[PDB]
Amino acid sequence: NKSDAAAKQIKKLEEDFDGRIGVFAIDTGSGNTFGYRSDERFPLCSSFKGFLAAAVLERVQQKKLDINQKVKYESRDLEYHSPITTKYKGSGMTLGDMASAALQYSDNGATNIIMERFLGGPEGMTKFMRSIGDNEFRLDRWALELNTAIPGDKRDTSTPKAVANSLNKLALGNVLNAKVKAIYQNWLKGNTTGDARIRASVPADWVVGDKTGSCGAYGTANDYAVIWPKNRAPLIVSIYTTRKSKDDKHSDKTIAEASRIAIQAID
Ligand SMILES: *C(=O)[C@@H]([C@@H]1N=C(C(=O)O)[C@@H](S[C@@H]2CN[C@H](C(=O)Nc3cccc(C(=O)O)c3)C2)[C@@H]1C)[C@@H](C)O
Repeated sequence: NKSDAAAKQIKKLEEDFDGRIGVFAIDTGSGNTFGYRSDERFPLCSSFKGFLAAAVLERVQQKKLDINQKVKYESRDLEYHSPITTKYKGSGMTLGDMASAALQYSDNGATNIIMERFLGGPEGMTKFMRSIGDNEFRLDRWALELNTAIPGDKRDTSTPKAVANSLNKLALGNVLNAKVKAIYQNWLKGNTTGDARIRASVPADWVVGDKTGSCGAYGTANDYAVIWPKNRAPLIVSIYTTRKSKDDKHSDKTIAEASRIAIQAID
């Protein structure tokens, strides 16, 4: 009945802002889960940057890449919303810095560069997700072109469930060895675009790592988080939403509220 009451509350929340909410949440302490629309498809927007960063660290682990190698891009015309890469245009960035910047500031320039030189583009990102047993994730287009969030379009979609499972394998599981996993968590923990989402839903002495996404279209926005509650097993929370009309803006408070709902469902 915990589950059944959670679902009523998500459902009321989606009708209220005239839109569509997708939730999956995991207490690793118990295996307890809660999903609502947890197998429907939802645009990734920038949220794949979170996986992007994990792919880089996987390649560093494998020694196909060096975390401190210099990534020069001085001639590039940087994509809109590259606020870290603009500042190092002239001098370059270590790979590690570039990849965390993609993660923690949603730096599109960092993203496309990484996906063009190191990752095999959208298909290689999809390949990485497959390699950890994610059959839902698909990235189709490059950083700026994948936020059309057309209802019914499968390009650049995953499912809340897929997203959470994957976050679990990557953040908490055994995809990354100990040293590398630690860095991945630190990167998540320092994300700077997520204050009004899953972060706003948890006691202020919980530690959170997250990656957001904001399509700017169809009011589409998402967050997913690893949460370390005070003296208990980590939780995973995955929240995706969209809305009925192209012109609708996203809702931080809906994401925040749905997170609170999801966390009580599994608590
Ligand atoms: C991908 O979805 C997308 C990026 N990534 C974002 C994200 O992770 O949320 C979004 S929006 C996010 C909210 N603040 C930051 C920021 O750095 N700049 C900014 C720009 C306009 C308004 C505000 C504000 O009022 O705080 C903040 C961005 C972002 C659009 C794109 C690049 O595909």
